[PDB]
Amino acid sequence: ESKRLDNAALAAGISPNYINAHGKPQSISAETKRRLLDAMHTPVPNVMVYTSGKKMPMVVEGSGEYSWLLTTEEGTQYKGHVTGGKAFNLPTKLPEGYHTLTLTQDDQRAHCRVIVAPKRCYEPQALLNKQKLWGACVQLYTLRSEKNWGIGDFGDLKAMLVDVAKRGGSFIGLNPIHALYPANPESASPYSPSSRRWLNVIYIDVNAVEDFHLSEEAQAWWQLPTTQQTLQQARDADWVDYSTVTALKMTALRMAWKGFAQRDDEQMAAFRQFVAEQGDSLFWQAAFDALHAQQVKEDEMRWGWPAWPEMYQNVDSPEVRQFCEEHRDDVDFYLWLQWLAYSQFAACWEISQGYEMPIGLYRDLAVGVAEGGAETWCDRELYCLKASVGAPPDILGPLGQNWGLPPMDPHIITARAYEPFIELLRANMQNCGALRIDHVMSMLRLWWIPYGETADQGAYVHYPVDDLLSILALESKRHRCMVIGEDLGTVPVEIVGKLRSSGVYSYKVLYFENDHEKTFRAPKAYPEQSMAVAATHDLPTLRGYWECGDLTLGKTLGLYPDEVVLRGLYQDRELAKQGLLDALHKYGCLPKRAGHKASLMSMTPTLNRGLQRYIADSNSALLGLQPEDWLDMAEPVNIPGTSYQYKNWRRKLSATLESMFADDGVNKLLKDLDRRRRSA
Ligand SMILES: C[C@H]1O[C@H](O[C@H]2[C@H](O)[C@@H](O)[C@@H](O[C@H]3[C@H](O)[C@@H](O)[C@H](O)O[C@@H]3CO)O[C@@H]2CO)[C@H](O)[C@@H](O)[C@@H]1N[C@H]1C=C(CO)[C@@H](O[C@H]2O[C@H](CO)[C@@H](O[C@H]3O[C@H](C)[C@@H](N[C@H]4C=C(CO)[C@@H](O)[C@H](O)[C@H]4O)[C@H](O)[C@H]3O)[C@H](O)[C@H]2O)[C@H](O)[C@H]1O
Repeated sequence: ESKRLDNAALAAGISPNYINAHGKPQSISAETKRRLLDAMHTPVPNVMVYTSGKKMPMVVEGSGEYSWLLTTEEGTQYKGHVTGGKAFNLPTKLPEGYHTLTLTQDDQRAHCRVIVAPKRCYEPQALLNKQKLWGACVQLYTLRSEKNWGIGDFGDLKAMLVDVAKRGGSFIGLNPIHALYPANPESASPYSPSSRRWLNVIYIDVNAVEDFHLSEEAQAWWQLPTTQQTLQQARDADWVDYSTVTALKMTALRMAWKGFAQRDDEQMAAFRQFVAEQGDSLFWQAAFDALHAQQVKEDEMRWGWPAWPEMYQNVDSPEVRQFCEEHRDDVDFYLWLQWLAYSQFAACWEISQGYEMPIGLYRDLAVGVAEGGAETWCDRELYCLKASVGAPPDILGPLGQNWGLPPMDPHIITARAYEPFIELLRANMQNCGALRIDHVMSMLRLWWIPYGETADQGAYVHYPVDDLLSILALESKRHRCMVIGEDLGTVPVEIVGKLRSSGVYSYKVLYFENDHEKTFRAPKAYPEQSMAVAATHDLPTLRGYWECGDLTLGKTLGLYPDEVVLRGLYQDRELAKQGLLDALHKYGCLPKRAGHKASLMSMTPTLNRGLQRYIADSNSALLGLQPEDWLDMAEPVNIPGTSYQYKNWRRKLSATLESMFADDGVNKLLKDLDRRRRSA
C-alpha cells in the first residue's frame, strides 16, 4: 500500500521482509506494519558507547563554542572546548565504565552518558587455559529428593552441586528463577515471569528457615496427619502440583514470618539492610505480590494487574498507596520472601565456589515478562502492550509461536541510556559464573506480533545491537560472569560474527549439527567458543528424539496441522537418525558390535552413552548434560507453542538425587564422559 506507511515502518525499525528458516524471502503486509506502528509509543546524544583502547570521537551539533566536562565513574574530571558543527576526541585512555559528559553554552547544559566497554565478555581462567568443561543443565522444579516439599528447590540445588563437583563437573545450569505468581501458582512458565529483577519464592527451602523450626504453631501444623498426607501426595506425584506445593510453603512461611518479625538481632538487621539497599524495585515487587494475593481472595481468576479494579491498575494511584499503608505486614512478608530466596541462592553460589567450580552456577535470563506482572505494573511506559513477542513460522514450529510477552520499546531503551538493560544484567549476573541469554538474537531483532494475532502476522523489529553487546561485555567483566547465547531458531547472519567477536558462547545442539544431507559435523569441528548439548528443555530427550515422540505428540497437540509437512519431518528424522548413527561409528563412540541401521534400532544404554560421548569428545569448550538423558527418560518437560495442551514445566525426574548418584550406571556414565572431557 502507501509509501507513507512504508517509510514510517522503516523509520520505526520494522523490517519489510526477512529470510525464513527455509532460506526463502518473506514479505510483511501493510496490515502488520500499521498495527505495529500503532503499538509503538541535542548538541550531543544522550548516550554514546565506545570500545576501550580505541579513539573516541564525539560529534557536536549546534553552533558557537561549547565548554565540556567529562567526569569519570571514579570521579576524574577533564575539561575542554569545542565548536558546534565540529567533532573532538574524548581524553585518551578512559577506563571502562559509566561516565558523564556535559556540554554548556550560555546557561544551558546537555548531558551525555558515556559508556566505555571491553570488546569481549568475561571468560574464567579454566576456559582461557583451553580446558574442556562439563556441567549439568537442570530444570530445578523437576528434582526429586528425600527432603523437598514436592518441588525441586534451593536445598536440592545445594546437594546436587556437591555431587556434580565431586565427579568433575564445573557447573549446574538452571531454568530462569525469576519471580512468578505465588497468588496464581499454576502460571508456572519460568519464561512468563512477573519480573526479571526478583526471584521465584517457590524455590525457598523451608527446612532451612530457622523460624519455621522455632514456631510452635508451625511445628504443630507440620505434624498434622493432614499436612503430612498432603506433602506425601505432592512428593509422590510424577508431575509438580504447583497449587498444593505453594499452599504448603506459604502456609509454613507465613507462620515462620510471625516468629521472625519479633526478632531484634543480627538476622533482623540483615533483612532490614537488604530491604533498604534494594530500594523501590524490591518494594514494588512485594507490593505487587501483596495486592495480587488480596485480589485472588476476592476472585481467583484475577491473573494480573489488567484484571484488577481500575483503581489498582495505576501503580501510582492514591489507593495503591493506601492499600500498602493498610497492609504493611503483608508487604513485609513478601519482602522477607525475596530476602530468603536471595540468601539461599547466595549460599548455593558460595558452596559452588568452595568446591572450586570455575563456573559454579549458570543462570538463565528470560527474553521477556508477562503482560500483567509486577515489571509492567511498575514501568508501563517501557513496554508495548499492543504487541507480543514470538517467533516466525519455522522448521519444527511451522505455525510460529506467540509468547504473549510485551516487548520493550527499543527507542525508550536508548532514550533511558540503556538503564533498563543495565539493571536487568546487574540483577541476573549476581551470585553466578555464567548467564544464559535466552533467544539472544533479541539484541539485534525481535519478532513482534500484533496483540491477539497468530505468529504468522508478525514482523522483525530492530534493537541497537552494537551498544547492547558492548554493555553486555562490560557488565560481564564487572561481574566475572560469562555469557552464553541461545542462538537457536531463525537467526540473522548479521549477528553471528558479532556474538563471536563479543566473546559470547554459542549453543551447539547435537540434533541440528548436520548439513543439508544429514552428514553430522565431527566432534573436532565443533567451535571452541560454544557449549555442546544433546538437547534442551525445548526439545525432545534423546529417547523422545529417537522415537519421534515429539512429532507424534506435537501432532496430537495441534502443532502440525499439515500432513504433507508432517510426513516430511518424519522422513527427515529417520534420515537424521541414520546420519547420526554413521557419525557415532565413524568417530569411535560406539563399538563395532552396535547396529549400523537406525531404523532397526531402539534407544539402548549403548546408544544413549554413544550420543553423549560424541558431544563430550567435541571441541566445544563447554558441555551441558541433562539428567533426563542419564535416566533414559522419554517424556519432554516443555512443548514450545503449547500452554494448556500439555503439562509444561511439571514433569519430574524419575529418580531422586540420592538414588541417581548411588546408581552404578549413572556413576559410570559421568566418569566416562568426564574422562573424555579431560582427554579432548
Ligand atoms: C522454543 C525456541 O523456539 C525457537 O528456536 C527453536 C525453533 O523454533 C525450532 O524450529 C528449532 O529450530 C531449529 C531447526 O528445527 C533446525 O532445523 C535448524 O537447523 O536449527 C534450528 C535451531 O537453530 O529449534 C529452535 C531451538 O529450540 C526460538 O528461536 C528459541 O529462542 C526458543 N527458545 C527459548 C525462548 C523462550 C521465550 O519465551 C521460551 O519459550 C517458552 O516459554 C513461553 C512463554 O511462557 C511459552 O509460551 C506459551 O505460554 C504463553 C503464556 C502463551 N501465550 C498466551 C498467554 C498470554 C498471557 O499469559 C497472552 O498474552 C498470549 O496472547 C497468549 O497467546 C504462549 O502462547 C505459549 O506458546 C513457550 O511455549 C515455551 O517454549 C523457551 O523455553 C526458551 O528456551
